Parts: sequence; C-alpha cells; structure tokens
Amino acid sequence: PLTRPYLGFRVAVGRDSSGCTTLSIQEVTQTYTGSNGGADLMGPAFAAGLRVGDQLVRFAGYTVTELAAFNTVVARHVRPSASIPVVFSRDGVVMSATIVVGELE
Repeated sequence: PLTRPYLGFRVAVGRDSSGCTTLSIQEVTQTYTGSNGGADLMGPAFAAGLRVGDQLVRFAGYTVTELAAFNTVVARHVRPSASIPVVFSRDGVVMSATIVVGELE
C-alpha cells in the first residue's frame, strides 16, 4: 500500500513511574486514513483502546522516536483488519495491547 497522512495529535516526551523514556499521545489520531481504504471514521482508536493520555511506543522497552515513526508504522499497514503488536503503558504500568486497524468502508 501507499499511505502517509499528517500528524493531528499531540506528543509529549517525559518519564513515567517506572522510567523508560516513553511518549504519550494527548489526542486522537486513530480516526483517519488514506489509500487502500481511506475509511476515516473512527476505528483503530476505540478498537485498540487508544485514547488521550495513553502511551503509544509501538516498540519493546517502552520507548519511541517521535510521531513520524508512529505515523509511518500505522500508515505502512492499511489492511481491512491488520493485527500489529503494540506496547502501551499507563503512567508506568506495563501492559500489552493489539491494535486492529480496519480500513475501507
């Protein structure tokens, strides 16, 4: 596929109760897409549990580069139901969650 939208969320770099350098999203970007679907109507947001104040690293160890990396990984996969392993944290908490991004209508 060929997807690569623009960043419409917020990214804040800091430290959690554990301390593993992880960024958290204070917005909702999982509500739009393009190419091989371009559904855009809220899907991978609630389905994956991704909400404001959630830590999205998508990389083992609880850490991520920037929004560009998250946008590339999320864009790279535009399947009607692709299951990609993503690591999430809740203020130092360690938990695993699977994001199901379903494009198309």
